[PDB]
Amino acid sequence: GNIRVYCRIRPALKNLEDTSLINVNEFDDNSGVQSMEVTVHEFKFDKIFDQQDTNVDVFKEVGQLVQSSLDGYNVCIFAYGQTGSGKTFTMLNPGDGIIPSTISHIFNWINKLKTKGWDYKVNCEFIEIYNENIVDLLRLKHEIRHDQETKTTTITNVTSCKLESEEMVEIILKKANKLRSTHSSRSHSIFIIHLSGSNAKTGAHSYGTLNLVDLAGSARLRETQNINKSLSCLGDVIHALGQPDSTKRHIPFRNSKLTYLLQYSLTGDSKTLMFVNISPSSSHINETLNSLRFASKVNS
Amino acid sequence: GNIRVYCRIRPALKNLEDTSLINVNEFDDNSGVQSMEVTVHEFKFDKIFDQQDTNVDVFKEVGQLVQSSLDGYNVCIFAYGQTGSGKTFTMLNPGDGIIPSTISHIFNWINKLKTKGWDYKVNCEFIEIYNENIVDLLRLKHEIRHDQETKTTTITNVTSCKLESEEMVEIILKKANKLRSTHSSRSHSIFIIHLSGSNAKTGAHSYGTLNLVDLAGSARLRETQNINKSLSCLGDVIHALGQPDSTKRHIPFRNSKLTYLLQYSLTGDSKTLMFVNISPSSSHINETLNSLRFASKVNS
Ligand SMILES: Nc1ncnc2c1ncn2[C@@H]1O[C@H](COP(=O)(O)OP(=O)(O)O)[C@@H](O)[C@H]1O
Ligand SMILES: Nc1ncnc2c1ncn2[C@@H]1O[C@H](COP(=O)(O)OP(=O)(O)O)[C@@H](O)[C@H]1O
Ligand SMILES: [Mg+2]
Ligand SMILES: [Mg+2]
Repeated sequence: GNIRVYCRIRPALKNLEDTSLINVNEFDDNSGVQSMEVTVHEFKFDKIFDQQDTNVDVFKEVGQLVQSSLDGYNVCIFAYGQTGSGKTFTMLNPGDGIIPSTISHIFNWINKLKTKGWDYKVNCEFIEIYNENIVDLLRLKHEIRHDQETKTTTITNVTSCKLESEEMVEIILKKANKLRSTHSSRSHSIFIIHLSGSNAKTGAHSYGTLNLVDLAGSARLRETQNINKSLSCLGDVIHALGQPDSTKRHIPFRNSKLTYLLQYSLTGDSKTLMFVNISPSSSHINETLNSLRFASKVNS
Repeated sequence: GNIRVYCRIRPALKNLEDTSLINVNEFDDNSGVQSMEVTVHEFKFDKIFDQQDTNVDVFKEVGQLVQSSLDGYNVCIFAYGQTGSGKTFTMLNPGDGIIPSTISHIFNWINKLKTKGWDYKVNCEFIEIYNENIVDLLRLKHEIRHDQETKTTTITNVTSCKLESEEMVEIILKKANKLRSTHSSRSHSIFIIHLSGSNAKTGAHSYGTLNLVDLAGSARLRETQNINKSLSCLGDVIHALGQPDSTKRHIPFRNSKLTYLLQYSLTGDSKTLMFVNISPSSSHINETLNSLRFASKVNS
């Protein structure tokens, strides 16, 4: 049930961006942290990624927990931060992004698990939380329907694609990126993978979920009060969960369609990862401090 | 593993159609049959339906076996016969058709089963076999993939919709009819319902399938040699199955993408129903004799 938070700077661009006050301190693998100072403000996520680090680098860290799902664990990955800061890239960049890398890492792990009596079934769903209203990105009423027993969570009338072939993954993925690149800015996209694997050998029925979330523009209709509502809620929910006496603390899971949606892949034995995508361009140090300040506090 | 065949006349129309040589003999519930003579040729399905009988009438007979799926049984329903003879009506006529009536009858049976500790899960798929090439009517590679163990049968990359709400059934159904009414003539549409219901009480895991098939125009590209290929194959497969020493007889299930597709919901403990939709218009007595002759022989 561990929470981790990583910062993630990206390289400047040609539209805007200059210099850099974003001093990324060297990763201190003793305290296990990794500070960084903006100008001077201090922050220290669970590992920082400067523009130099690539998706592969980023996923090599993550890959670790994401394979837990195959262990029936649940996982949440969040790409938070002002718009244009990279959230969709980190998540869906073709071949590279966390989602593409997850379906792969997971895929490979299974092929190699089959050989161990095991065997897995995989289906997923892609939806989006725009204005607290779930939309089915893979295709009405879509209400989060929980199962207090299995601790599962469905969503009514939501397309759930069987990730059977890589051709599918290809389509879905392709489609997912055409969708979140350049709306996608003012919403929360969510890729959900359901690892359901039996195993004749030990009959160890195993189920687990991964929720790869691309939060909406934390940047500074009235979906605006909304985005700040969800994002802030998530903040409070993560925080509250990453709190010592929290098992006994009252978390407002239902105070937002998102958190409520992933409340099960957010509790008990769950894995949550917050990615604070920030830009190095001094022309965003204002909205950047905010992002680093979101995580910094949320991670306690 | 019983096979039944019903004829099904429909009322004439304004485009064509006159009189009637289609003498429908009275249902003889002793021999259990029901002859009928065309002019004089004799035929005797498992019950005939003249234009007077409605979808409700037709389904009240069928409804019987279709509830078997809830008993883990598998079912196949075929609407065969020259084009314009009613196949799509019998199957998808709004609210009335066999498919709409099945999702209902099944739906009601479950609500009433839940109350008996039971509980069911339902998903379906709608695809079409046009030119031996499976198309996903609910949305690449679609290969029939069998499971010699569970006796199940998937179809790669094929959309499988969770029949969760009646809103969905509504959409799917609506969409299904826009699709097969006035192409749909030169193909085989197939609605597949998967009744998967556990039950905490007796933990009796139960799975069953229903395949509601709208065969292509048996009427008299080169999809033509194809349609005659599939239809004829199905003929031979039904026949061969409805044969005494058939358990020991070699059935060419794979000699057609359709039969091969439903080979499991066609054998062992399966329920197959053939519907020979014919017109009363003397202006089709030629292509009609053929239909009645298809069933007549196939049913032995
Ligand atoms: N890690 C990265 N490496 C290279 N370019 C990046 C990276 N992250 C973001 N970008 C670029 O920044 C721009 C913003 O894209 P996007 O990921 O959608 O940002 P955001 O999701 O924050 O709005 C894109 O042109 C993208 O290619
Ligand atoms: N049982 C029936 N009652 C009333 N009309 C029918 C019936 N069966 C078919 N029809 C009519 O016949 C026409 C042919 O429709 P369709 O069912 O698609 O036939 P087919 O599937 O054989 O091509 C339609 O206009 C339909 O409404
Ligand atoms: Mg974006
Ligand atoms: Mg038709």
